[PDB]
Amino acid sequence: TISAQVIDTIVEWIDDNLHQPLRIDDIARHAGYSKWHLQRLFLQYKGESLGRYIRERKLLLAARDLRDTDQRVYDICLKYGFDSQQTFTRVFTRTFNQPPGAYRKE
DNA sequence: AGTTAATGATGATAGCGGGAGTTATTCTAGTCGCAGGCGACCATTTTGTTTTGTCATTCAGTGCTATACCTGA
Repeated sequence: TISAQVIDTIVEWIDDNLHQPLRIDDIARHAGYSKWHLQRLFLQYKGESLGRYIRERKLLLAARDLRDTDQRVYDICLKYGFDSQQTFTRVFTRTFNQPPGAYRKE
């Protein structure tokens, strides 16, 4: 029990939320937690910044949609959180060091 | 001289309703030559869709100060 069961709610919010980005103001409101409700969790249970963890989660979620043989490549990053194509391209290039088409063909 | 009764013919009408099935069957008639337009195939340029590079506006975490509930003197 950390801050009255915030771990059991963060995962549910991440799984049920839409492609809306997750920031301090967005998440803290109806999350049941303060900025400090989440800082201690991100420091202890995860030990990683939010901008990197959210990007990794989006990449792991899109790894299946890229294999689902979808022709609308521009909408894949949009349906999962990336509001722009260039941001998703840079994130994928810095993470996997591979072009988007090279991983989409696989 | 010119006017009323009378003759063969084309001209033309003769029912509202629904009921069905695959589609019926050919008149006999040649070939040889040159020349223009088009169906079809493919290459190329224009435009839409995709990936990549070069400049600023912003949000995490580290750490301290501030406030409230629990255990204690």
